[PDB]
Amino acid sequence: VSPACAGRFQSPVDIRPQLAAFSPALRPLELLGFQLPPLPELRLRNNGHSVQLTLPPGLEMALGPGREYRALQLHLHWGAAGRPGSEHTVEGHRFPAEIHVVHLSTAFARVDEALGRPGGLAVLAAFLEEGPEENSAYEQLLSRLEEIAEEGSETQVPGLDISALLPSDFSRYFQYEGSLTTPPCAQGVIWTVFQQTVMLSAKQLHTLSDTLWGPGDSRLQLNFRATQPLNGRVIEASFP
Amino acid sequence: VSPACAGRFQSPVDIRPQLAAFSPALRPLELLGFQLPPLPELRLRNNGHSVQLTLPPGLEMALGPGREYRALQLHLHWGAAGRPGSEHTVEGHRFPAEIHVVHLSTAFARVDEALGRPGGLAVLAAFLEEGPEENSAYEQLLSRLEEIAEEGSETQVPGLDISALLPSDFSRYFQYEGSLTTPPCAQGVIWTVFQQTVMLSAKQLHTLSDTLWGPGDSRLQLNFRATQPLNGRVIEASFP
Ligand SMILES: *CCS(=O)(=O)c1c(F)c(F)c(S(N)(=O)=O)c(F)c1N[C@H]1CC/C=C/CCCCCCC1
Ligand SMILES: *CCS(=O)(=O)c1c(F)c(F)c(S(N)(=O)=O)c(F)c1N[C@H]1CC/C=C\CCCCCCC1
Ligand SMILES: [Zn+2]
Ligand SMILES: [Zn+2]
Repeated sequence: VSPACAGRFQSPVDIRPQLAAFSPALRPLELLGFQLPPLPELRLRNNGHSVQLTLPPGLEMALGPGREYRALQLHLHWGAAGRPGSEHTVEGHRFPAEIHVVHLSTAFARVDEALGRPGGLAVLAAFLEEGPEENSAYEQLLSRLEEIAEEGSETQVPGLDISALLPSDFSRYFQYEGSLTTPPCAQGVIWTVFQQTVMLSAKQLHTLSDTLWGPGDSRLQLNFRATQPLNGRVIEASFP
Repeated sequence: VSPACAGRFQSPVDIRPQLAAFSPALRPLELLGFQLPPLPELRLRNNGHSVQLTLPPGLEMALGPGREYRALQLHLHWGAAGRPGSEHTVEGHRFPAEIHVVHLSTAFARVDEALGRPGGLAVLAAFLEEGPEENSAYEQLLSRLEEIAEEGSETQVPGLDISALLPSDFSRYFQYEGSLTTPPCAQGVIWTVFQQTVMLSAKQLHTLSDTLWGPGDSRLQLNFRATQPLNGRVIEASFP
């Protein structure tokens, strides 16, 4: 086991908005370069614990003036038939699924220099819920999961608008300091959890939860870590 | 000439409390191990642009949960005969002088790794003003300046309570991210500026501004940088 998985300031956490602190210094997130051309293609991989999409160079995210990041990859967390699988919770509610987009501070050339360093890594997190319509951005990934059902498999996909996998509201979010939710669980990670959720169809949510296989001959499902105590940290909110 | 000195997020800045963002997540500063015994003695030095006191290991400081620092050094910025020389200003007001205690993040083993990295270095800053009483804490430093009037000269001084040099209420400060105010003007420095001031007698302030010599045969005076634009940065405050 990696010892940082036992740190005091771990993720995910249960967001209790009434205890969140309004902080008007938290401005709208800004993204640049997220609208990709179809070529070159990206690699979508079933890594045994999630489905990840590796992102190319040139995707820039800023948490505010002088707080600049480059996107590395995104992956998903989900549950199973009639069971939610988001990592973060709100007032103890778990949502069907969750997208994470992991970024590296521009002060660091590599992930290993950033790990455990304050603000070295930043993750954008949005909850996924059921809506009435097929989400066409998600469909480009979801329609390829069958190709990568086996653990350790991967496939190429056309570039797409990565910002279309996220909510349109970039103004309203919680932010706190926490950890990777997978070994080595390094601290210093800045988590931004959007208020607005993204909508997938029931069929889409069922494809995500029901298509991939993990270690052993088990279905890759319920791939979320248990909620961690805040242990005195204060979640901030960009809105009162 | 250090082109970093023309970066976008430099220090110092003009503080405008009405435009500061209050965040209740900014808790009282924690400063442990600052009460130094008389021995060992500390190196106090005139380096030509300020007077510096090197600090030993063991001075621990936190800006928040798991955001910890170790104090390296303190130095001062001052004016001249009836001219103020603080670096930060408040609504255009320049104070007689300012003390800076520079710290290294415990997430970085070396200063040279911390330079340019967000939160790698953190400085505590306090304004010094004129009051009627002589300040015991500052007298320990000021009474020793005549011995190091010459550029490059140094002397050993007894250990003292460094925290006694700082204002009364550790609950009440401004905070923003900026730069060193001297070459190399590295960015990613977290500045914390106490709201309340510290008082020295007119004699002490004169002793500070009038005893040290700089490059050539000029007086070491007005050792402060002009204020820099915020460029969209919002100064935070720890009180409504
Ligand atoms: C186990 C690999 S993973 O799927 O891609 C993964 C993950 F489950 C996960 F939960 C997180 S989290 N929730 O955002 O903390 C990830 F960050 C993640 N992948 C990262 C890899 C783990 C850190 C080691 C760094 C080496 C690889 C560089 C990419 C960083 C993404
Ligand atoms: C010119 C050296 S100094 O006198 O001691 C000095 C200084 F003027 C100054 F304005 C700053 S500031 N206001 O805090 O930006 C300093 F930090 C300062 N410090 C010297 C040593 C500080 C220890 C680690 C920082 C390393 C940066 C390299 C410059 C050396 C500055
Ligand atoms: Zn994740
Ligand atoms: Zn200084």
